[PDB]
Amino acid sequence: GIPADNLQSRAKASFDTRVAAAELALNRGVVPSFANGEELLYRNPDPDNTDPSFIASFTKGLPHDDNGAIIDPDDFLAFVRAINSGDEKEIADLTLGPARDPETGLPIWRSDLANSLELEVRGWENSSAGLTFDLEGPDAQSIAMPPAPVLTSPELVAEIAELYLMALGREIEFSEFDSPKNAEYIQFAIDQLNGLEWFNTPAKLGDPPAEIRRRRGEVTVGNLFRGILPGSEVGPYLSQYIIVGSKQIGSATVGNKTLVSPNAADEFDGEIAYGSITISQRVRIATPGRDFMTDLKVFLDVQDAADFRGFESYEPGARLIRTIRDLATWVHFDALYEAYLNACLILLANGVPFDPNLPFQQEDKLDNQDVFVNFGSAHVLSLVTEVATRALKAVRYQKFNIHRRLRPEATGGLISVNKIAAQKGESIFPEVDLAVEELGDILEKAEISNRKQNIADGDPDPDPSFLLPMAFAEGSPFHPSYGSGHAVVAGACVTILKAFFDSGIEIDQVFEVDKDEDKLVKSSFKGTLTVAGELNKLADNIAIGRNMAGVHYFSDQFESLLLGEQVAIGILEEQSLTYGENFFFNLPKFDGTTIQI
Amino acid sequence: GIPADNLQSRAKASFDTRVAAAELALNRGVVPSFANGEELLYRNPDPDNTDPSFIASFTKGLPHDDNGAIIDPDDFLAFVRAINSGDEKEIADLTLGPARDPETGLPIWRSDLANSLELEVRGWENSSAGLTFDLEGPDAQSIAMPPAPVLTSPELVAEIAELYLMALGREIEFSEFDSPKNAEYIQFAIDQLNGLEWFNTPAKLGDPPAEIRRRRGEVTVGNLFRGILPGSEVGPYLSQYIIVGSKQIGSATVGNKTLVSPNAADEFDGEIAYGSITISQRVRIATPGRDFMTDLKVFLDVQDAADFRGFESYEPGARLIRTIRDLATWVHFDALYEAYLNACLILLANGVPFDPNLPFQQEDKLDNQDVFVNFGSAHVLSLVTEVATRALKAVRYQKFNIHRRLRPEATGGLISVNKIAAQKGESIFPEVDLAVEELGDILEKAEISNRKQNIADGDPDPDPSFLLPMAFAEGSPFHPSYGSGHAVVAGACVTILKAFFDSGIEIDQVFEVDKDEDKLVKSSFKGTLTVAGELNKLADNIAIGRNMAGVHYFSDQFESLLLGEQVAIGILEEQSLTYGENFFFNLPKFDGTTIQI
Amino acid sequence: GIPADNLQSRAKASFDTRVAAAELALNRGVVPSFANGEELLYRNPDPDNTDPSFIASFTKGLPHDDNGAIIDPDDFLAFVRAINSGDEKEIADLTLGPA
Amino acid sequence: GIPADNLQSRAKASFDTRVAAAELALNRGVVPSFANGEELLYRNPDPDNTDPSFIASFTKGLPHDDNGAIIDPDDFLAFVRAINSGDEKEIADLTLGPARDPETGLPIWRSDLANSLELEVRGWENSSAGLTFDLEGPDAQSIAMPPAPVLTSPELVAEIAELYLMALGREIEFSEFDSPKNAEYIQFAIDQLNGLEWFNTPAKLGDPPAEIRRRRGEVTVGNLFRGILPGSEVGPYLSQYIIVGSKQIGSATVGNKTLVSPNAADEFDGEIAYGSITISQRVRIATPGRDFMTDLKVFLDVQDAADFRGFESYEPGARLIRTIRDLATWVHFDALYEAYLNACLILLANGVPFDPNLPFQQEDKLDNQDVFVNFGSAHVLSLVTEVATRALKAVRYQKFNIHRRLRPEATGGLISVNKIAAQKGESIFPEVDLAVEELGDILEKAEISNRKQNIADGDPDPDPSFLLPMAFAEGSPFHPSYGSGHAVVAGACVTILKAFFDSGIEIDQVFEVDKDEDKLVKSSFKGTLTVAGELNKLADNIAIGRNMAGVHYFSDQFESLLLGEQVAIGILEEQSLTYGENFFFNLPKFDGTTIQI
Amino acid sequence: NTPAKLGDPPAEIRRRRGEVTVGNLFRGILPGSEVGPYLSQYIIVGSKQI
Ligand SMILES: [Ca+2]
Ligand SMILES: [Ca+2]
Ligand SMILES: [Ca+2]
Repeated sequence: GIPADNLQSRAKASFDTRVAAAELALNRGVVPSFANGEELLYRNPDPDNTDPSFIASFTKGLPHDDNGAIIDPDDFLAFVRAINSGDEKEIADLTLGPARDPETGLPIWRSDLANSLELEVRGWENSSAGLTFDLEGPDAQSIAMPPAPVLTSPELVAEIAELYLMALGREIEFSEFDSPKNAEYIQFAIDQLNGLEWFNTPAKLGDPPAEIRRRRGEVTVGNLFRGILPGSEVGPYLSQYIIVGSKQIGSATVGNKTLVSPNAADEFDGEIAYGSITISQRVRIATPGRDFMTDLKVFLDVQDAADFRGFESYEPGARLIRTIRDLATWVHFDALYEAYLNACLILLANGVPFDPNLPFQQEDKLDNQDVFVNFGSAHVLSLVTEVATRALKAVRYQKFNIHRRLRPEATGGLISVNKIAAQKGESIFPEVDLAVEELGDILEKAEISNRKQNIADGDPDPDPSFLLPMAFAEGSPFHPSYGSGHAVVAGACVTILKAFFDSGIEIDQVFEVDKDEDKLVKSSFKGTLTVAGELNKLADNIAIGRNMAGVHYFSDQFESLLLGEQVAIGILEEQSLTYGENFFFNLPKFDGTTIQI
Repeated sequence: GIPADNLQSRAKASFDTRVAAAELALNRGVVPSFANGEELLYRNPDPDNTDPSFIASFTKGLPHDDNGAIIDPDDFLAFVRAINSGDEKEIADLTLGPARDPETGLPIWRSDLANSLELEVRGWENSSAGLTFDLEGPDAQSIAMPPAPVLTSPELVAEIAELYLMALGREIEFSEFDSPKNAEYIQFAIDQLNGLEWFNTPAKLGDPPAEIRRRRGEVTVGNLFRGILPGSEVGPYLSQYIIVGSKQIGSATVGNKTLVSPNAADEFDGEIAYGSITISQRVRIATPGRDFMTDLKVFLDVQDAADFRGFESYEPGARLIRTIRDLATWVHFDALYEAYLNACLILLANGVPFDPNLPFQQEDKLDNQDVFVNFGSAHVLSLVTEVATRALKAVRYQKFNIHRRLRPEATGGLISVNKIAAQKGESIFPEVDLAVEELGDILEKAEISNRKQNIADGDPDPDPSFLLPMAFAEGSPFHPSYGSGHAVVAGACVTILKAFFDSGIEIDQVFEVDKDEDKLVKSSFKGTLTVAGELNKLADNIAIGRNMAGVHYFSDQFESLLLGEQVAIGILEEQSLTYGENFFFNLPKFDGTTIQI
Repeated sequence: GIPADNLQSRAKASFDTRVAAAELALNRGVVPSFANGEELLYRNPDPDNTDPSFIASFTKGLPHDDNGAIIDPDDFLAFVRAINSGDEKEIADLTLGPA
Repeated sequence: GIPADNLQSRAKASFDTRVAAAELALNRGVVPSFANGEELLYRNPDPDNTDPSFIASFTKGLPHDDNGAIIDPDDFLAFVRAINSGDEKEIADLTLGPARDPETGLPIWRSDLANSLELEVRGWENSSAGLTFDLEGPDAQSIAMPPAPVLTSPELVAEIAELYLMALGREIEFSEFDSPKNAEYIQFAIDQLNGLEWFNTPAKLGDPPAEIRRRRGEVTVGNLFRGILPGSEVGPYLSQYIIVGSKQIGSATVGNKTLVSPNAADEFDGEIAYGSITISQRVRIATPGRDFMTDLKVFLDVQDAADFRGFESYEPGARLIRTIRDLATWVHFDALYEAYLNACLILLANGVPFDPNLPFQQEDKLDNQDVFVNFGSAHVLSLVTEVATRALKAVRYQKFNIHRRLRPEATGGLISVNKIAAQKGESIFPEVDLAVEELGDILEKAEISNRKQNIADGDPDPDPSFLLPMAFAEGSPFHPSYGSGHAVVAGACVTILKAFFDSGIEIDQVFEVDKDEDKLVKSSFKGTLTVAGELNKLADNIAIGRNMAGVHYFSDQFESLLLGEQVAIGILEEQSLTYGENFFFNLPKFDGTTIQI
Repeated sequence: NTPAKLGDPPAEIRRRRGEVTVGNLFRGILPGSEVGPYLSQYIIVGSKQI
């Protein structure tokens, strides 16, 4: 007899398809995640005490002493138990914030400001989201981020140095990095970083492969404060997709006839056509020069959960992203996949072709088929948004269940406490001794900046402070530093867009923001940019934006980008079981190779 | 020994969770889909001929004769085979468009206009997406829409009468429905519809339950051109969520202190806060009074695949939705889940509470937990968008594989050809004899209106034409009438939003578009509106927008909203297997009852 | 009692040996294959054109212009589809050779 | 819903394909093999003894007495146990060869020759290879060869008669069978065989179907010493594929142009093009007239395992196969599938088309596809060689585990001992009484031939000897007679080639070896030969070659050919599960019917 | 004329060649290929005979 397949009922075929995808996901196997050893390494310095100090772990919200170390180690140990269980009552049983006033019920803060506002505590943000399963993609716990840099490492000295330089450069305009007015500060930044071992010496044979891949070399004006994804170091700083508008309704080609929209100029003035309405690319403007958490007492109340959310002030109006601070503001409130949805919308309105290895992409006289639900605009619009929560579950597992890395504000608090005490002949937080010894010039600049901030805040004669100035009043979100929610969603989302569109398409005209007015001008850049490169640049924009705000380190961002790429690849592989058609997605990965799915 | 369950590895628990959800979906069972019987009922009227005419079936793209009937029945029978097969080569072998010129290779059209433009053909949009499986939700084929109205039915005469009245009323302003200057037309519309059996007589015991559910009664100024979802018929015609902006960045409560955004007024000028940038509610303005496909030759060219997409003219600028035509323009280009994502963003910025039966919703002093990834803003933002393509797969199965119902333009074609022939004492398309007999007054107004259009278009002395005027140059999309892509996505998306938010929350101040100016005014409505009621209204606004453009009937829209609700409910049920927490979604259904999931 | 294994018929032992070897091969797992990225990197140099050139890809057999670049990108895209499908009729529908 | 298949991962599909082939092989079921009863039938003739004699079983290597019967029956019974177990130690524990000298450790032989050479013992050659499984094809034990002829049967009298006639005809030239010089011997052979019941009387109703199929009728010059596969009895004795060379490099057709190789004449001088080098068809030349094991003492040392391998002498040079002895030499050293690989190579070089029911066999302008890996030269070259070890495992099971039939040399030893003793008024080996009684004329010829051989060997006055003269010094290989390794590989290999090529192609020019020179001449044969017939002839050449050497009987060969055919058919059926293409192999079987696989 | 750099793909490091000489000109890198004569004994010698 002649060998055959057999049919079954549609219901059974749907069931078997879903089981086959689960089985594909299972057969990938799993890998363990490894932490850096700090959690139990560092100890309480008190004689007659057998406790870890937990100073290099995320403890925001747990009650801290006057130096920013936690008071009761059981408070952190209980927090870890609650993270791994997820039980609601166990979370409600934890200790949050400082001691309370018997009569009002209010938390007693250290600062005059927090007390005058009568601030309450804010809580941890999905501390057990790493336990949730999902109907599609790699399980949250099946994949890994490598060990975070340690406080004593050359890597961390370079990372925190970079963040202080960003904080002090917040009022610099992107289009003015090369201007004589900025020459003194910019060159100080470049010289300071090139003075650090991480940047001035290469990796050694036998170093961890992950460290080798993320290590950076010579700092230039062309790479200052940039990422390392391919495309990011080429051309102007900001991706086209965060400043330009799009083609508008009424511009169209109908047979041999060209129609021009009456609103065509909106394209070059920051308006994305959004169906039949618009999106404006102009960001709200945070008070220039105003930074937060530069006073130790305010800083400590924040570390004890004082809810400063919403305390910022703003100038009237809006403007295309202009300064380093404006990018921090952009990533303060963005709605999840916002940046990538907006890039997707620009790409559709401008008629950039989809990946040519999908079906039905030919002229319709040839294939008799147009695209929408599958292989078209609706398909890409669902996929770019859907991968986001899957990427987030994975990064929550790393954040809370594995690494619990302290945010940069807390590293600056150790540095400041360490430096102040050393000046009076004492040692506190010897773990950051290298940073204090090496970053002398930068910290003196921070000290001067912070004195000015504390005076404007109402303190005529402030204690010296070497704290890292924050763009936001509340500083970091209420969850650990490693990895990043913003950068994981960025990795996932741009992976989808590179794969779905013909990502090799070249950009025709390159723009940047004008030096003198709030408008777009033609860039003088002479090379060629591609859609894929500008998508990568966009991912690196949103991710470094968090760093410029003072809430992530370089390593958090890069390693999260790679994690999100893995989640998105996995979802595409599982979904491929559901189509009858003959096709694949061509994906140029962050490492410069291509996978066909 | 004491009864127990046991642990297994994380990877196996994930696999088992996915199979369990596939099993829950399989255990729902499946139901068949029944068509109305027209496809093989209507016959070619020539004697010595043995073919179905297919005149009540979607045939856009197949070659038509001078009356709008397909020339070769095998062209349709082959289209049906390719739909059920999905094979790309079988699709490319279909006949699309008219005869081509041997030397240029271009289609030869009937109209001077299509030939001067040298138009090519456009093709069917995912004619086999109904075969596609999905990793979550009900399979596309497991659910059904009921049989569509037939051409000889009171329901159909009512439906097509309404669409003409919408087309002739496209320049009527919403804020002026009840106003003296529109009294004559508005009362003509109301009297005409109340003169039809479907509206002036109730259903009879023994009629299909789906007919009883969707039949409408007495037409009034308060229900004219509205939907029937609970909430749609109270208060102003347009949902608050398609005309109002939102609270802006800088308005906040920080402890005992209230801060005010410098841009607070943007809320009442239709700017939605979109992260740190904005969306504007102002729509593009299509040239008032210009309709399309009012000439028989141009109409036939469109039925033969002539690609007129992009041919509309616009005025400068943008305005809040003012006329019926403006709603048509809104739904011509909207990106998928656009209306519902924008409502979601307004609800988030204004701080409307999440469903209180979710976890972690209490003040953090009580529960020690805030929300984002699960049960917060990122969760709802991903959920509202991801349901869209699963709903689109199900409606594609109903569109192409089951019902293949002709679009309203094609019904209009049959009415026009029948009336013109009857004046010469000839009978063509007797199937629409009843609409032709009962809609005399409406059809005389259409003929005058069509003459004025054909004169504008450059015809010095137009033949008489009773065609349904189209808001769009290309008419309907390239896929069947029943059901609707817009309405199915609306049903699914508003289902997610009502379940995730505390949808019982009452709206504070109710707005409307001003009679004199491009701005909002406070409405005189006294009564209370709820979030759930305004979300339903929003779904009805987008769905009836399609009707006002001339591209769907009433029954397409209502039956599609029911189907999209089913899809969203199923996705929520299967996903509930993925969480450790104790919680549910409370969802007020379209039928007035509540399911807890 | 003393632990033991047991005999079965020769035919079943042969069947089981073959499945066991299939299982050993399945339990090795699989790895993906990564290409160098050229195929969609290099573009047609004409302005107002939106195609990959495919110049670094094997195109022997598809029609070439006077410089050795393929004339019609759809000829290559169809070749790639037929490769992944294997269907004999799809292969016979490709364009092979000049006019 | 519409009935469907579903996809799974490539890995699972490969696994399921391999399991499905195993299941196909299992569902064939199995059959038992039946032996002829001799093993326990014949008894020791000693009074006061209850032992089988095992005289009709293979016992080569076990110590024999002066009449060639085994000394200790436990030695054979242990050998049988070792065969069915395969355990290495159990095999090492067996008794091999005669008694040994306490000082040197050397075996003490009967003959002066074996002692002067200091010969050691040789061992059994894979006595348990019938226990090994395989990843593809029918299991070794699932199939059967029927009972071997018994010593008392008319069949065996005819078989051993034939072998003595071959041995005495070793210096006859194939091209001279019909010559007056050879008339006396050739006619003696034909008359002697036609005098035997097997050949002169047909089978009877009720005889075993296997016997009916292999029974031979009237002996003629045209069928003398030939096989019975279809094609073998037509045209010259030797297959074209064992004498002709092939088309050579540089002979080619390029469009409308014919190129001629400078080496074109090599074709007709026995050179097969072997890639870019050559194979010569000229065989080494064994000393004409020199035969072995014609002295009882030498014969007995061989039966006791005396390793005479490599003792032959040769004339210098090489020549196309010329005499019956040259064919014996050919099959003394051939490398497994050698003959069939060489035929395959001739067929490829000469451009014989593949089976037209495979894919892609049309002109490339029609199918856009050439062949190599699948359905081409590489495919056939792997398949023709791969089936050989699978065929061998099956024949080892029959040889060792089932039948243990004695080789022809041992039958001649019984005949000689029987005849010598009868002349002195005694009875030994009454089992061969019929052979001795009937073969009088042939044995007297053997006696004269053997006297001459023993004189040339250095014995001036030799004892009379009626032994069967051997072509090889060692006689048979160290494994039983039924079936044959050579003939099973032949059956398997030519089955592959008939199926893979268009086996109905007719041969254009027929050649044979020249009567007077070492060269090829055109045959005067007037009919038509096909590729399939000449492939069958080749199988029968190699198989009868073993008989001409003195090491197999007719029945061994034919029944092994049928066994190999079954193994090759089974492998093709299991492999057919692995292809996506639509095709089959057309196979003309040995029985004259065709199977499509 | 230059070695691989730390961080290059491992497959590149494995296959990169160094200084070209008369002894390695046009040869492979499998162990054994770069010692003795260019052609393998097995493509030029015959064998022991019958
Ligand atoms: Ca197309
Ligand atoms: Ca809470
Ligand atoms: Ca071919």
